[PDB]
Amino acid sequence: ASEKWGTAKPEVKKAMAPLAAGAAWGLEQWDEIAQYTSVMKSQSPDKEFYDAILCLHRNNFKKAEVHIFNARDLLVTELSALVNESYNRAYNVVVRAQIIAELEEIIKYKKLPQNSDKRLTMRETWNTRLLGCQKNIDVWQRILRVRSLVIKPKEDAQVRIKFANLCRKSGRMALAKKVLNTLLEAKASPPVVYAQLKYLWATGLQDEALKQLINFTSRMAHDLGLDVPRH
Repeated sequence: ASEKWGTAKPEVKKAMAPLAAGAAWGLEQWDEIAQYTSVMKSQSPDKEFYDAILCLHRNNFKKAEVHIFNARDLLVTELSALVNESYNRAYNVVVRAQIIAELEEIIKYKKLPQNSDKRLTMRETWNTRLLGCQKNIDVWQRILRVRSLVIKPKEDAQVRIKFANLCRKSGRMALAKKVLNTLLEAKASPPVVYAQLKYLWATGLQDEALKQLINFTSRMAHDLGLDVPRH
């Protein structure tokens, strides 16, 4: 996408804008997202979603609420239209409503005073909601990226491996690499190490895994003892 502006007439520009904005968010630089949202169309729920994303990144707490309320105003007509059919048809509406009401309490999480007391009863809400939602790779990675936009994956690594393992059971490669490289990025985090202990055999590199797993078991045994409580 770094090579379409010369013949990019304005309607094709507006066509390509949301995909390029999503690509820019995925590659995790935000300055160009301003330009792609500037060339983005006047009224589109993808634009309100991405605008809420950039507003969260630049952590305003004044007009992000106004924009997200405008999105609340736009959604209601299609909610009314898409309620009389089956729940299997309405599940897309359900999940987009879930994520868009998830990011408002994401915004609420940015409170000032101490940020060190509500961890006991509020971090696990997303975990329970995620486990309640059925296993789809696409929506799982989408809301995982949304969560990681505000929370540190290294300290959030208690569910990243639970993403990676079922990604492998689904049987896709690119997302598996894109998860395991970030999970790895020394000589710690034994579950994080065990992730690619599983994934190298999942690829089929077994002969090199032969001595590796034996050595790994050897120095876990040496760490624990040759022959805090929960930890």
